[PDB]
Amino acid sequence: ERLLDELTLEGVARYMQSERCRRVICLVGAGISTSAGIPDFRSPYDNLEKYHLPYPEAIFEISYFKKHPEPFFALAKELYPGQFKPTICHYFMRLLKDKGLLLRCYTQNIDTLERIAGLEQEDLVEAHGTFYTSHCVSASCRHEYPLSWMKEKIFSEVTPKCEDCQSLVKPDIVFFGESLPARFFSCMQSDFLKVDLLLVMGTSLQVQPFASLISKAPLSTPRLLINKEKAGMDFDSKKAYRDVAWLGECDQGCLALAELLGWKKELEDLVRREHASIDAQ
Ligand SMILES: *C(=S)NCCCCCCCCCCCC
Ligand SMILES: [Zn+2]
Repeated sequence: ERLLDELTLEGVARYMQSERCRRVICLVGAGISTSAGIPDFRSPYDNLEKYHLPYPEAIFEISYFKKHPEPFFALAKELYPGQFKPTICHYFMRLLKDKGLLLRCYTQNIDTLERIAGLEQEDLVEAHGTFYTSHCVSASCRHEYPLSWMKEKIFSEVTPKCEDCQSLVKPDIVFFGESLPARFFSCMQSDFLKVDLLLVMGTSLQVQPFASLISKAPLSTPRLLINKEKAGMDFDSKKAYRDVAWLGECDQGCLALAELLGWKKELEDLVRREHASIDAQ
């Protein structure tokens, strides 16, 4: 069926305000973190030269990292953010949580900003893993290390290693060439059964199998894309009925949606308070 009265941000807002919109899933990527100063890599190269990679993308590939971990950790030093302050978009997802609307946030990002914004483990599928924890790569071992320990090793420019077994310690991130975490598949099996809206923000759905999540929702479930560009989705055909694309920066789009929902002040207050706290730390 068609649930939206209009294929626009305004039509989505009216639907969200209605009794029909009970469960929302967010699918998010690099675009929700760019205003937090988190690097994108969707469409950047000169910095990489000094490492002498076989090809730029090799720095995010598991095979190469295994053979030569030095480039990755040096790039992590050089691009490491000075602060970890979640964006308006993160805080909008916090509002969905607080208002009992957020069923789950599936994230491609590894920056921990969802957690910092106050989404709990239960609310999150960290599809591409996280920096929040790191593990020794040896199966018979798997010593866990926190971020505090991890960055100290990144800054000192010495490869992080397990003392116990001598082997490498890897941030719990999913490199290209690595299979995704179990939680991604277990959650995806049931989260999409009764979902009322997908909010797809800051991703062009370029990376598989994350991109396949959009097709798991019922045919009637509206899907809103907030992104720099259009990215399964039918926004523009004569058969379009449920997909809406709002093109721009994620913070601008979330501000616009919050304004339509009457949440603008609540959102602005939350961001202000939370940023002030982080600044004080
Ligand atoms: C897949 S889309 N995401 C996970 C890729 C893992 C590689 C991340 C590169 C991080 C290097 C920059 C570090 C900044 C702290
Ligand atoms: Zn170990």
